[PDB]
Amino acid sequence: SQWTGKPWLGKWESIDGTPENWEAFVKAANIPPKDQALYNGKQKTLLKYWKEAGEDHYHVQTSFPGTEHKMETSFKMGQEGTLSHDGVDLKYVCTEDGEQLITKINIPSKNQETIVTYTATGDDLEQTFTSNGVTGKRWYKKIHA
Ligand SMILES: [Zn+2]
Ligand SMILES: [Zn+2]
Repeated sequence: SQWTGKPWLGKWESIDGTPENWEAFVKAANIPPKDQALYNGKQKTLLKYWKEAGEDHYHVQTSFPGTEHKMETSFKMGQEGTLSHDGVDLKYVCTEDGEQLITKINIPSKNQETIVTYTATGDDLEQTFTSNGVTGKRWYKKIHA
């Protein structure tokens, strides 16, 4: 059978600065100032994806060290999940295209969809996100912890 790589598995730290095309994305995707703040300034994002051997699901954890905006959940490929933040529901489905993780997101209350892709090779991860026709790109470095 096929050898498979999932290079997005691991822990990741956002590189210094704002995502590529951030200004345009903020405007088009109508990112509120409260959400903007988490990606502006010295604030880091930590992202962790993992799979334990004997389970049929993946785990994800995001944290913004210094703040209380954390997320921790599990998902199965192709199966819908729902998350909520400050009373706003987000529906998502994760899939794979070869080595790339794809997350399709819908926010019904805003009539807004986002697609996020995670493309990694070795110590580097590119997170591409598109919403309302505008694409931003954020880079992360692999970290041990
Ligand atoms: Zn588990
Ligand atoms: Zn929050």
